[PDB]
Amino acid sequence: MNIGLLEALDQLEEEKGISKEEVIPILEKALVSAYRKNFGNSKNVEVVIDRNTGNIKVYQLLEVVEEVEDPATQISLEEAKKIDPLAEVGSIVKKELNVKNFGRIAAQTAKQVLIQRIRELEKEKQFEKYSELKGTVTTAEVIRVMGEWADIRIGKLETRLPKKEWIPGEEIKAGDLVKVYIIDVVKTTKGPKILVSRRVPEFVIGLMKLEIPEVENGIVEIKAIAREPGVRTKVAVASNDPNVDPIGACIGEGGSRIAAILKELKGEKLDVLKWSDDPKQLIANALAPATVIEVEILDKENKAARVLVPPTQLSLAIGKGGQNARLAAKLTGWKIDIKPIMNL
Repeated sequence: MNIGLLEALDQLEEEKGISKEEVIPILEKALVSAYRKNFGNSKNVEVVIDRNTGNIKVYQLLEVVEEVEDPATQISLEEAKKIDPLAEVGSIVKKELNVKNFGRIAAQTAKQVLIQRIRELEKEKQFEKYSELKGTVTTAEVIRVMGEWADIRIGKLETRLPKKEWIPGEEIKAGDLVKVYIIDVVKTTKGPKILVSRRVPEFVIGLMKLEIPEVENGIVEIKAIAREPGVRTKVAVASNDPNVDPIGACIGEGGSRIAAILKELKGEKLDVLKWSDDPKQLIANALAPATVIEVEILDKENKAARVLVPPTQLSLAIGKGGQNARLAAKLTGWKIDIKPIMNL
């Protein structure tokens, strides 16, 4: 490809919106560089791309002085006045330098520049797309794992998934494909950077949207959630469609859906329960497998209640380290106290 510089420039400013006035200058300076690292490094040269033809012009600069110390950089006022405009000591004087064999080189450095300009446009294009992924869950590939973070890959982009943000207790190794939640996408003065987490509660929601269509749809709504990453998540759902059972849509065909969810959560426990406008029933739904007999709303004001359960389900209702009641408490917003019936 000969010069053909104007060629691409016009095609680019129309194919990718990149202004040629932003490129010519960057290119002109790179050409001086190319001419130097290619031809001699003796002459102080300047390069100008003709805006009507794109033909590259190359001028040798010279200081018009009163001496002859360095012919290569200086010129008397008689050698100057002549060949060039009406100079004066301490002025500009550009001798054009007809010189072939540069056409080749110039083309290459032009290619480079155009590509670097494109990569920049592309970078601004990454931020556009990937911001649309904000608030969703997407699979990512773990490139490497270092102490406090793992470098993961999402599409053409790459970010860190800090260890502080992954499931407390989990292991992640290079080559792994882990799902992450996009908190936000930010424009960093070094490419767009996607903020991700597998610990945040929206992660569980994100997973549900994937494995469960009606949740992506809206046919099954997630009314409430409470998550203690690594240990347990309780999530309350409802169907905006009385034809679909919220729970059934979540458990899935032979339980393949919570199965996929649970696996992704490693050891984390997940409780899927029906939401209810009736606090007493909500609470009862939140105490998971324990069977509640009655909820005693001893404060319809400060949202506090007493729950009575069968003796043999007292510790089950409460849970290891009391995680069941605590999580049901966070999910409902009510303070709950569990008690065995008939026996103090």
